[PDB]
Amino acid sequence: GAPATVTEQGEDITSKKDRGVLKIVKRVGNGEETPMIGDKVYVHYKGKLSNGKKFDSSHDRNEPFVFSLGKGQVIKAWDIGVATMKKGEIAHLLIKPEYAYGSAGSLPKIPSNATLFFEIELLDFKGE
Ligand SMILES: COc1cc2cc(c1OC)OC[C@H](CO)OC/C=C/[C@@H](C)[C@@H](C)OC(=O)[C@@H]1CCCCN1C(=O)[C@H]2C1CCCCC1
Repeated sequence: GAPATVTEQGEDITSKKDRGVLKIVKRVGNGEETPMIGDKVYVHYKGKLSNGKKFDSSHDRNEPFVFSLGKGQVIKAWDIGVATMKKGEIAHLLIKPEYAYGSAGSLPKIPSNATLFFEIELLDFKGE
């Protein structure tokens, strides 16, 4: 399935190269710019714990998720991963707990030391 494909084939986009955030580009975007710290970013996504159990999707709010990139308003792996993406791109990320909610986790959605999987669609990004 999607996560195994990432484990097996995905690129390690961490600085430390600790395989904490792996990425596969599933749909190539158009345009060359990937967004900078402080950019306002518009996405669709779906996420799940790597072993099923809990699930979340922007389409469940019928609206894109919007955040400010690189300000830690999202988990580290998103600040890292979404910055590598181009407008129109769809990507798969698989994330170790260290770039997500660590050992403390976050009930009720997230257990301790959870690995997470997302599909992210970068819709757009604007300057701050
Ligand atoms: C730990 O709690 C949650 C985790 C997740 C979703 C989430 C949530 O409740 C706060 O609720 C949906 C909420 C609004 O209804 O989404 C806004 C994005 C929140 C940002 C503020 C943080 C908490 O979420 C994230 O950083 C990441 C990356 C962006 C998208 C949401 N994501 C999640 O961790 C998901 C989580 C993914 C695994 C499956 C369970 C939900």
